[PDB]
Amino acid sequence: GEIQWVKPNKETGRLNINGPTRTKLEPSVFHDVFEGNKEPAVLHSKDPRLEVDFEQALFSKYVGNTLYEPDEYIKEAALHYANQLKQLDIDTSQMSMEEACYGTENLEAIDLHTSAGYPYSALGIKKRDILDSTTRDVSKMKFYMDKYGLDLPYSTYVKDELRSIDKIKKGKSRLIEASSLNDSVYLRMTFGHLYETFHANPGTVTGSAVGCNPDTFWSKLPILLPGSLFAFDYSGYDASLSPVWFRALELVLREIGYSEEAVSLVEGINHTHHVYRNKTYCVLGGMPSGCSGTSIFNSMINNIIIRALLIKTFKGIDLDELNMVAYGDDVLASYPFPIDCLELARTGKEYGLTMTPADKSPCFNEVNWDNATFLKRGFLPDEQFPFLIHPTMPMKEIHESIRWTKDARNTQDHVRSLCLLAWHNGKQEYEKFVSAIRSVPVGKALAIPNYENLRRNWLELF
RNA sequence: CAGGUCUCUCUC
RNA sequence: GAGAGAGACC
Ligand SMILES: [Zn+2]
Repeated sequence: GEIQWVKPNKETGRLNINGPTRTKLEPSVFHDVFEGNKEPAVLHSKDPRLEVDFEQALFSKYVGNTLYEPDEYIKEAALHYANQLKQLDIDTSQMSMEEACYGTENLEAIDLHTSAGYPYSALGIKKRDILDSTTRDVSKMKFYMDKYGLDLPYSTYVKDELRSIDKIKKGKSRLIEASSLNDSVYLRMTFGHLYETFHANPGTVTGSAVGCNPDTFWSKLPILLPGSLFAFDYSGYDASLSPVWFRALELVLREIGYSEEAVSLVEGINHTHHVYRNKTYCVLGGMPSGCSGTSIFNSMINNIIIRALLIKTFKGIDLDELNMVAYGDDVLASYPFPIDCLELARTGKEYGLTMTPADKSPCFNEVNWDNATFLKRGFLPDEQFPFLIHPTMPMKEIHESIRWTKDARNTQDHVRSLCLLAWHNGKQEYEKFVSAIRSVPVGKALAIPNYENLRRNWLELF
């Protein structure tokens, strides 16, 4: 992805868009009970903690574009995936606006505590002023659909979150590109059924993990991905996507029966306009971080990518022997013979993709179930029932989260969440965590899940 | 101060 | 089943 141009808002007649500049995050009552290296991300250009120009680092992610049109490997890759999707019988028909706004069994309603985006978030209009969960009123939506229309600018803010320190000195905070409610609604109308199917079907048919439940999904992965594992990390996946991958996506959506009107919407996320503060810019390539279908579209593109890489990198690759699961840029995959990702990464490079060894390994080693991660969690066979697989969030990550809070009113829920994550690491580790929590006054005030009960509840999920 | 998923907590 | 919160992940 590449920034094409940057004009003042005056020249473009776009409204200014300013986000918060002070972090909501404060050290929690556990900040000095647990070790951690992470601090709230740099939000503002005159942060004492900085060591580079802020805005420079912000948009460094857009590393450029290599390919703009699918070659033969990508075309063949697109087709193999779309064929695999055909057995899902995705409803290519347009979802109703009442449904697209207020949700279904398999697609959550549009979030209403959240910004309506351009231009409403500059005209003091909330989504609570356009939508009513209780009415399912869609009439006022229709109206604004027509006033402001489609293909509105995204609204660029900086993400409020913990970051490792190098990323704080080096200023590489992340960006939130807020879609307009208009585009969200229309995108949900166009692909809502696709969202539904994907959510209802995490696994190796969609090749997506969106909608999985890691407590239970983790036991199926060694069966869904038989054979030899491979894995790797991207840098700036979303931003690094060149327009070819959206061309590629278009092929898949077409092959599974989408009308050319529908397919025509992909160009609208490949080529986007963004307002950040007092300026307007253009991005060609790159997945807009906050458009409808980000996770699903990134997951599909990843499925196109992994196939293209294999058959352009190796001889006699049988794509049918490929199993993979993706959640955005995160991938786990298997093949009947080992795959050397050093070679995939070299091919990746030609495609504008920067692929590094899995989990910040210095070099591409072998990936096995004993060191694989997916969604940050490991794989750990239960000691009693070796076929039940524990997802293992690393305690290190769990301690990074507990040392901060955005509202200490909600400490209870926060610590309870972390325990649901921590117990999988085993009894010993968990009781170490709990008693560290208890080691502090409000820690003795919290209701903490019993390890035995967590386990018992887990076993009963099966 | 985006898009989502999952899980939990609270209430009718 | 519906409203209200939170947390993690992508
Ligand atoms: Zn443009």
